[PDB]
Amino acid sequence: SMNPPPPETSNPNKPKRQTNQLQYLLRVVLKTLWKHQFAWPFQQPVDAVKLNLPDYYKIIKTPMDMGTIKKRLENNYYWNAQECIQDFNTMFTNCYIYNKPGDDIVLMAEALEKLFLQKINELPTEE
Ligand SMILES: C[C@@H]1C(=O)N(C)CCN1CCOc1ccc(C2CCN(c3ccc4nnc(Cl)n4n3)CC2)cc1
Repeated sequence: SMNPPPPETSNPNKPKRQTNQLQYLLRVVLKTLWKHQFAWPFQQPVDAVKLNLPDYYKIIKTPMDMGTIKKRLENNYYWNAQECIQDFNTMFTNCYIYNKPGDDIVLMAEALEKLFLQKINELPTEE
C-alpha cells in the first residue's frame, strides 16, 4: 500500500494572526519536545511504506506528527492554540491506538506527553 498525502501545513486562503500563545507553542513547547531524547520517531509523518507498517493507515485515519505541527506553526496555519494542542493530542493517541501498553514506542510517546503537559500547564494567559 501507499502512504496518504501528509496533512496540509500551509493554505494561502486561511487568515493569519500572531499571538503570544502560538509564539509560546513554537518557541517553548515544540522546541523543547523536538530536542527530547525520544522525539525522533515523532519528527515526521509515519512513513508506513519505509517502516513496513501495512495496517497503519488502515487503523489511523487522522495522522499527526511534530514535523507537521512545527511547519503549521511556522506557516501561521493555526489561528487558535487549541488547534495546535489538539494536534499534539492526536499524535500521542494515534501512537497509543496503533501500539500496545508497554511497547517502547508507547513509553517514548508517554515521556514526550508528560513534558508536553508540563509546558502546556505553563501556557501564558492571552495578552
Ligand atoms: C507505529 C510506530 C509509531 O507509532 N510511530 C510514531 C513511529 C514509529 N512507528 C514504528 C515503531 O517505531 C519505533 C521507533 C523506535 C523504537 C525504539 C525502541 C527502543 N530502542 C531500543 C530498545 C532496545 C534496544 N536494544 N538495542 C537497541 Cl539499538 N535498542 N534500541 C530504540 C528504538 C521502537 C519503535
